[PDB]
Amino acid sequence: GCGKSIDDLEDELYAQKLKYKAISEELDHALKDMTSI
Amino acid sequence: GCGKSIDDLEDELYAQKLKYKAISEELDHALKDMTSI
Repeated sequence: GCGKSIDDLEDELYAQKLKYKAISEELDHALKDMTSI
Repeated sequence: GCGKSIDDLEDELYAQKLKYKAISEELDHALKDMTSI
């Protein structure tokens, strides 16, 4: 075992990862779209 | 934190959470602050 719920951890984690990259991207792109005025 | 490499998991997790909301907001605000320049 781990301690409580590690499984759901890796799950929510991985998801948070793809969300962290999708967000980080959409973010940089969100600003890139506006270019450095 | 389990007993392998979950620690960094829970860390990156909770971080990804506060970072997810901090990014989401900082993002919207990042653009809101930018506005159609």
